[PDB]
Amino acid sequence: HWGYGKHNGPEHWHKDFPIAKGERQSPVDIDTHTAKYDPSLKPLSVSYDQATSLRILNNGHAFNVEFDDSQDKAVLKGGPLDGTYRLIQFHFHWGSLDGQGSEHTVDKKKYAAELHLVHWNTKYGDFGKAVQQPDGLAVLGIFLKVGSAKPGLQKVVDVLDSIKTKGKSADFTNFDPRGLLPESLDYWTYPGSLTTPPLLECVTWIVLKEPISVSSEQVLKFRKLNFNGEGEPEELMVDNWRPAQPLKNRQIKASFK
Amino acid sequence: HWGYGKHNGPEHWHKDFPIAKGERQSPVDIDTHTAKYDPSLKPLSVSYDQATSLRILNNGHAFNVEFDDSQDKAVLKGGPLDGTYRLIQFHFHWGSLDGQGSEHTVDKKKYAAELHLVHWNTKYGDFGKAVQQPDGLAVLGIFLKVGSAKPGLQKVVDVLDSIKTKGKSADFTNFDPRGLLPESLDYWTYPGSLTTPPLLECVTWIVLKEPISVSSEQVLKFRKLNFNGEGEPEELMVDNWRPAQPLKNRQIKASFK
Ligand SMILES: *C(=O)c1ccc(S(N)(=O)=O)cc1
Ligand SMILES: *C(=O)c1ccc(S(N)(=O)=O)cc1
Ligand SMILES: [Zn+2]
Ligand SMILES: [Zn+2]
Ligand SMILES: [Zn+2]
Ligand SMILES: [Zn+2]
Ligand SMILES: [Zn+2]
Ligand SMILES: [Zn+2]
Ligand SMILES: [Zn+2]
Ligand SMILES: [Zn+2]
Ligand SMILES: [Zn+2]
Ligand SMILES: [Zn+2]
Ligand SMILES: [Zn+2]
Ligand SMILES: [Zn+2]
Ligand SMILES: [Zn+2]
Ligand SMILES: [Zn+2]
Ligand SMILES: [Zn+2]
Repeated sequence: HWGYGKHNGPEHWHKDFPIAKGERQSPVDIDTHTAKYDPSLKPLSVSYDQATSLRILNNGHAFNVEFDDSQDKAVLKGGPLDGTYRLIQFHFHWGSLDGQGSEHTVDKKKYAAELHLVHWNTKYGDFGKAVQQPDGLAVLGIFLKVGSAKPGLQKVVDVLDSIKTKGKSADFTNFDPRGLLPESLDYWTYPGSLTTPPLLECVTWIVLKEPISVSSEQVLKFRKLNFNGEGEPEELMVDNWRPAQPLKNRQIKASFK
Repeated sequence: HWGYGKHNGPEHWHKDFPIAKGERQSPVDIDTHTAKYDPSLKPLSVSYDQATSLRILNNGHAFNVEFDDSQDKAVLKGGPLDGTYRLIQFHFHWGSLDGQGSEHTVDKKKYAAELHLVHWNTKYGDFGKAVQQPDGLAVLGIFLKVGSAKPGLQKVVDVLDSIKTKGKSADFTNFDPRGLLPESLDYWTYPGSLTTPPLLECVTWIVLKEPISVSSEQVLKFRKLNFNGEGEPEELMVDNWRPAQPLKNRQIKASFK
């Protein structure tokens, strides 16, 4: 099974998931010299007021907060997107140290972590069908840096002891994903992939300019999760990020000047 | 994710897995009026003397006992097979009640459960390559009925509380799969598929005429496993069987009169 170790990590994924060497792999470095303002980009519309969180789970790679996606209760519209994209889950990638953790980079700067809000195009009926289409998914990416506590993160951090090991979950209701947003929704966009196997080239990436602050205490809780199952030797869940992949022919567009 | 429930069960698999309606799907009903004796069928050769069991796991569908398959320590030869097929794992399918559980049926009779010993053709180098070939796999199917205890099953039943939930596994060494066999190796054979997604049409089915007896105590322990993971509400692992699929143009051959 794939992971982030010496023998099963990003360098090895291509052996089991051939698309790992595809033409539209994520993440990428965002060079602010070439990622030019596009005045044709319509404003981004985030509609999270009625978001219904269901569960949180350790899947052995990250932790996922899952949402009720049977209705348009939490949707992304506008920006680069045609149609309605329903929030299915969010998760983070983070480092062993503050100087690393983000998948995307900005002028090669790595952040402490990266938040991925995962949405699928309602045009396709379910998530499984959406991942087979270039316009199937929209992932909202938000950078994390270490400073002040993020109050909206506290409810997540406070349940992580209940899902320390792989295959554990917990009921996780009334979580407001608006409390994880920065002030600006100014963004970069480019066509890309899932950053974990199966690495499918189905994602419109929307990466926010403005990082959120989390406390070193909040990021320390992330680093105390385990990759391993209960009863196995401890492997700390850290450095669960894929490095920058070749931009190849793609255009990164900025929503801002 | 696929399963055995109202919305994700065998009736619905075709929506996600088009091969579910393929030309060689398993299981099938074995009608003893049309499944005729074939005098050309060689005796079956089961060579399990050096079988090396490694681990047992709850994968959320059944429980698998895994074998060291790096050598010809546990192989199926003869009968309808060209070449050597290495034992990789066995698992069962079973019901909520004694009147159902088997995948294959004989003259429409369902048994309480069915054991699948899974082997792959050494011609193809590994299991992953073997599942892509029509002659890649050989599954030995054995029917379970409720009567006397199967002594050879007790070591399996005794470890099931330790793998109650999905993802759980345990060391499971020195298990002798010969202790799960009936006295007669008389069999039916036909070309078919995996009975679970991905339902690949890669299997020579060898189904034994003679069922084994298990105790009602032994089958009760099967019914106490969980489909769910740790932290989810209990869903009993019962009725993890696919019903009879259309025979279409296939010939079922009997090794016996
Ligand atoms: C699977 O549902 C999946 C895999 C990767 C990602 S990412 N890291 O590209 O946001 C999302 C979902
Ligand atoms: C997977 O390796 C797999 C799936 C199904 C079966 S079955 N039920 O056809 O014996 C065996 C192996
Ligand atoms: Zn290579
Ligand atoms: Zn590999
Ligand atoms: Zn530059
Ligand atoms: Zn709102
Ligand atoms: Zn995984
Ligand atoms: Zn859903
Ligand atoms: Zn991600
Ligand atoms: Zn702005
Ligand atoms: Zn536990
Ligand atoms: Zn249908
Ligand atoms: Zn489906
Ligand atoms: Zn589907
Ligand atoms: Zn008949
Ligand atoms: Zn599964
Ligand atoms: Zn089976």
